[PDB]
Order: sequence, then structure tokens, then C-alpha cells
Amino acid sequence: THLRPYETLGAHADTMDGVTGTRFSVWAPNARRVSVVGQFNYWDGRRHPMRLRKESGIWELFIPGAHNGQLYKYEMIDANGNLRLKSDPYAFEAQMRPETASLICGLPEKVVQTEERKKANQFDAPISIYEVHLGSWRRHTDNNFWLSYRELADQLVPYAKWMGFTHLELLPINEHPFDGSWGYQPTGLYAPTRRFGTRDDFRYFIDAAHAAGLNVILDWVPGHFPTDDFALAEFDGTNLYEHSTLIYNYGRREVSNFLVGNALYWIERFGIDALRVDAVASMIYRGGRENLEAIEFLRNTNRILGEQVSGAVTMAEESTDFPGVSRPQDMGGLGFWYKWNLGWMHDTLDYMKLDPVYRQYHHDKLTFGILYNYTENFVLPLSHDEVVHGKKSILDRMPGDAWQKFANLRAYYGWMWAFPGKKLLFMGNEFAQGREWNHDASLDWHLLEGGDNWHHGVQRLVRDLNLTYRHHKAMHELDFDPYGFEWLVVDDKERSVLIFVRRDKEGNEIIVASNFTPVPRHDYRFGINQPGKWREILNTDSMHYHGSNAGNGGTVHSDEIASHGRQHSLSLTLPPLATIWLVREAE
Ligand SMILES: OC[C@H]1O[C@@H]2O[C@H]3[C@H](O)[C@@H](O)[C@@H](O[C@H]4[C@H](O)[C@@H](O)[C@@H](O[C@H]5[C@H](O)[C@@H](O)[C@@H](O[C@H]6[C@H](O)[C@@H](O)[C@@H](O[C@H]7[C@H](O)[C@@H](O)[C@@H](O[C@H]1[C@H](O)[C@H]2O)O[C@@H]7CO)O[C@@H]6CO)O[C@@H]5CO)O[C@@H]4CO)O[C@@H]3CO
Ligand SMILES: OC[C@H]1O[C@@H]2O[C@H]3[C@H](O)[C@@H](O)[C@@H](O[C@H]4[C@H](O)[C@@H](O)[C@@H](O[C@H]5[C@H](O)[C@@H](O)[C@@H](O[C@H]6[C@H](O)[C@@H](O)[C@@H](O[C@H]7[C@H](O)[C@@H](O)[C@@H](O[C@H]1[C@H](O)[C@H]2O)O[C@@H]7CO)O[C@@H]6CO)O[C@@H]5CO)O[C@@H]4CO)O[C@@H]3CO
Repeated sequence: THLRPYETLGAHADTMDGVTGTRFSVWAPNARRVSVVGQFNYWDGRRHPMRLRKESGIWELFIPGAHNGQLYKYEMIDANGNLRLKSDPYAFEAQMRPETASLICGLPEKVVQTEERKKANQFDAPISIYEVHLGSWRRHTDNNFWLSYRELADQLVPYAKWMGFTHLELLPINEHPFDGSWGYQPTGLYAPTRRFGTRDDFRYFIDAAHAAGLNVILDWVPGHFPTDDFALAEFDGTNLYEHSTLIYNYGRREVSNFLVGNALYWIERFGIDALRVDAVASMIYRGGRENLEAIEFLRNTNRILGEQVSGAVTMAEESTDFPGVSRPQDMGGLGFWYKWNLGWMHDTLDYMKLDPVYRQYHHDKLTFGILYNYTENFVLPLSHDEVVHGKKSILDRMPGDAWQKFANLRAYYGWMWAFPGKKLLFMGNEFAQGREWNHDASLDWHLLEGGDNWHHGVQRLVRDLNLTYRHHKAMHELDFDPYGFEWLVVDDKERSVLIFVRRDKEGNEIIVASNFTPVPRHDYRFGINQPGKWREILNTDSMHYHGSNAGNGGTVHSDEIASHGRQHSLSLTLPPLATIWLVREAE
């Protein structure tokens, strides 16, 4: 099939009877004369000129002498044309940023997705995502140097495992010239950025995450076009990948193939378990208002991906409300598995930002999320996009003095981990970093030095939340089935107390109660479905995270006393600015 253009183009290693070498392949429909430079070729085009094939379009030439390990570029005349030293677009590795040349390397081996890594990707799974910018997670203390891929294999991977995440999500690791793009303005789409080491160093890093029982989600940018370093624009002299606001042309089957391959490339040749596409709204908008060319391309890919690599999922962030982004292509379209719930993020943060005394008027911000919960398969994200550009850290959004801010933050996490939808937390959120995220420095790990403090408390809470959320199927099995969620107290606006139930397929119930004001609530009676002995399995006010240790303090048995149109009732202590999770003890 014509499906994986990385398996044939690029710069492979082939044999031509005994004599060994490097079977090159580029792509230009016009051009007129393209050849190969490098260290095996003295960087001069009149030593190895390359021969065209007219039907397909690929200029090529086996070369007996150039090995895996030597630098190279290309050299072409174009539609008329000029002289251009073009970079291989299928460069599986790229030189350091002196000249940004390519490098002769093969395909890395091949990874078979396990059945356990597929099982961690499915709708009924616990999914907690640690999202990380590899360039600013951590840095060496003495010189502020990046950690390598192998150092991240030793430090980021165990830290994520211990913290209880199921997934690691990397910002784009495309090669790219500018740090401050974070990876969203790429040059080498097929090359693991050399900032952190070789391509095999990065492959080693993925096996390590895999060894630790982590899936790796990769941020994938098929919707951002290379605008820097002349790399992919006016390439052959005409407009191949580029069109005629410097966007892509997903027209030709060989711009499609380039992209479809790149998705397949990471999943198959590194072991990547999920891809996340950002800004689908900018991809399919800006005939109709739409961009029907890009709608077809996503719809296509997510069906191709669903049958080739049947276990690896896709996720999307769409900033309008294009309907059914996470619904099958046959009707609605797009065909992703998951979608980021930005609406939820905006609504709940707005709620958290409110002075607690004003919360009674904005109850709607917490209860609205159920309405549209079953229109998409949702990821509750607390992303990098939320903590830069003057938007503040998540911690600094909270009202109150220091202790009140932290208690607020803990309750919000308590609530978030209970609420229907998968989970995503950006690095530094877990220890309540005070400052906005700075891509040019390490995170504020200095906060965690010295005596045990409030940041230790939040980090502990995130790990307990992760471990409690995994474990109990009620917390994660039925995110997308109305059966998995039922309000117990939706309408206590006055006191800002919200209670609801989570449910597994067996029908076990976990009660989540949030008190969003610093007024302690004693003897708060509410109705329940399953009478019996009840017990706290989670309490954001526990002194373990530096709360006041307010709580129910033991087993609590219910009463046959009606409440909220229900036959039996629990009467509980609700701690101030706090959520608690209750479980039913078996009889
Ligand atoms: O420079 C020689 C250096 O070469 C090799 O470094 C590699 C390394 O593998 C990677 O770190 C990477 O370097 C990156 C950095 O990671 C990136 O953050 C940035 O670094 C800047 C820093 O942000 C900034 O602090 C400062 O760095 C100063 C630093 O304060 C001093 O410690 C001093 O560094 C010297 C070291 O003491 C010494 O070990 C040696 O370093 C080698 C290293 O052995 C080797 O691994 O010499 C350096 C002097 O360079 O001075 C530096 C100033 O450079 O400034 C830098 C730059 O803005 O920069 C690079 C991004 O390319 O890649 C390098 C090389 O490929
Ligand atoms: O703009 C959206 C919505 O905003 C306001 O709704 C509040 C509501 O006031 C709160 O009490 C709470 O709603 C809770 C309920 O307490 C809880 O029972 C459950 O709701 C379910 C209902 O039991 C059930 O009726 C059904 O709702 C259907 C129903 O056929 C229609 O009502 C329809 O809703 C539309 C309304 O016609 C329209 O008024 C507006 O809704 C407003 C609402 O006016 C206002 O009070 O638009 C909606 C479009 O949906 O459709 C729904 C099904 O989609 O199913 C619900 C869901 O389980 O859960 C809710 C949600 O937590 O919170 C909401 C939101 O702030």
C-alpha cells in the first residue's frame, strides 16, 4: 500500500550486490537537477548527481560509500530556478544547530504495542496524564543545562510513576529552531530534537516509560507549517506542501502520505501510544467558513490510525464547538477518541477565582459540565496553555491568603479527580508552583527543599488522588455513560456544598462531597442511595496535606430519615474549603 512513505523515501541503507551503501530518495515534481552533498561527497554537487523517476516523482541514487553516521544536505535547481541547499524532509535525525544539516540514519527498529498498553488507552481505563515540556521540567543545577533523554529516563519516568500518573504527555519533540515555540513551530517533523540527545536516546526514553508502566502521549502538529529556516516552503520551486497565513496544503496524496506516515512513524517506530493534535479550530477554519480539505484529512487519519495501529488513540483540542470531534467519522466526523474539555477548565477556574463568599451566585459553573458531558469523550485538562502569558499559576488564581489559597487548590483537585472525564495536569501544578511556567528555566523545585511545607502537601495529595482514582473503578469506568454519575445535592447554592455519586458497572457507589466556603459544615444531612456503613477514603483537609484535619473521624452509619426525596440519609462533617470521598464498607 502507499501509506508509509518513511519506509521508502528518506535516506535508507541498501545493498547492490556485495557492495554496500545508502539508497537515497527525495521528492520534487518539477525541480530539474537535484543532487547529494555531504562528507562522503565533499559538499559538491558534481561528484554525485541524482537520477529522477518521472512517473512517481522521486529523484534518487544509491551511493556506495556513505555510511550511517555522516552529515548531508540536498542541492537543487527549481521550477526555473535558483540554487537551494534543501534539507531532507524525511531526516530521521538532524545535526546540531550550527548549520542544521541532516544525518544519515535508518529506520529505528519497530515496536509492537502490548495488550496492556492498549488496555490503558481505552474508555474504561483510569487515565491520569502528566504533561511535560522536556526542555524545562528539570535542569542541571550548576550550569542550568538540559537533562538528556537518558537522564529523563532516570528522573522523569520514575517520578511520574511514583506520582501515580498512567500517561506521560510530551510537548512536540519535532526538531525546531526556537525554544520559545515549545515545539509548535517545527522544521524536522521526523526527527527527535537533538536538544536532549540522539534519536536512539529518545527511543530508549520511551522504552523506559514503557518499562515503568507508562503510556506516552505525543503532541503532534500536522496543522502547523514549517515557517522557519526555509525548510519546507517553496520546495522544488513550486508550492508542494504549501498552498496559495502560511498554511499547509493537505491536497495532494503525497502531502497526506507525508502526514499520515508521520503519525504511523512515531506509533510504530518508537512505540508512542497516543497522539494529541492542538488547534483543530485553526486547522479547519480561518466553500463555507470551514476548510473542507482539512476536515477530510483528520477524518481520514483517525480511521487509518484506527485500523493500522489498532490500540493507539488520538486526542484533540478544538477551541470552538465543532460537534462530535470525538464521535465516529461516518456522520459527525473528526473521529478522535478524546477531546480536551476547555469549557470545563474555564468554568471551574472562574469558579475557583471567585471570592468564596460570592460563590453562591455562580453555582452554575460547577454543574453545567454534566449537560454536555456525553457529547464528547472528555479530558479535564490543566495544561501549559493555562499558566503562561500573564495568566498566572493555578495556585495564584485562588482567593484568600496563603493557607486559604492552598486549601482552595486542594479542594479543586479533589473535585477535579472526582468529576467525569479523564485527567491531565501540567508539570509544576502538582506541587503548586507559585510562578507561571518559564520554558527557559527549570520548574521551581526549590519550593520542595527544606522542611515539610504546603507544597509537599499538594504533591502528596496529587499522588493519593491518582492512586485512589486508579483502584476504585467507580472513579473511572463509566465516565461516558450517564449511569456513572448522579447528583445527591445539586442545589445547595447558599452554602456552596455540592455532592454527587460515582458509579461502576457493578453499581458500587462512591460519594464525593465538596464544601467550597471556609465555613465548616457539621451535621450536614443529605440523601443517599445505598444505606449502610460509610467511610472517608480521601480528605483534602487532612493534616497529611497541611489541612486542619477536620473530618468524619471513623466509620459513619446512615439513617432512615428522608432527605432530597430519598429514603435514607447520611449526616456528615464537611470540612472547610475541601472535598472528601466516601466509600461503602461491606457488611
Ligand atoms: O558549551 C560547552 C559545553 O558543551 C556541551 O554542552 C552541551 C550539553 O550536552 C547540553 O546542555 C546543550 O547545552 C545547551 C544547554 O543545556 C542550554 O540550557 C543552553 O545553556 C545556556 C544556559 O542556559 C546558561 O546557564 C549558560 O550556560 C553557561 C553556564 O552557566 C556555565 O556553566 C558555562 O558552561 C560551561 C560548563 O561549565 C562546562 O562544563 C563546558 O560545557 C560543555 C559541556 O561539557 C558539554 O556537555 O563549557 C561550558 C561553556 O560553554 O558557560 C555556559 C555558557 O555556555 O549559557 C548557555 C548558552 O546560552 O545552551 C545549550 C543549547 O545549545 O548542548 C551543549 C552543546 O551541544
Ligand atoms: O444552559 C443550560 C441549563 O442551565 C441551567 O441548568 C442548571 C440547573 O438549573 C441545575 O439544577 C443543574 O442541573 C442539573 C440537575 O439538577 C440534575 O437533575 C441533572 O439534570 C438532568 C435533568 O434531570 C433532566 O431534565 C435532563 O435535562 C434535559 C431536559 O430534556 C431539558 O431540560 C434540556 O435542557 C435544556 C433546557 O430546556 C434549557 O432550559 C437549558 O438548560 C439550562 C437551564 O434552563 C438552567 O436551569 O438548555 C438545556 C439544554 O440541555 O436538555 C436536557 C438534557 O440535555 O438531563 C439533565 C442532565 O443530567 O443534571 C443537571 C446538570 O448538572 O445544573 C444546570 C447547569 O448549570
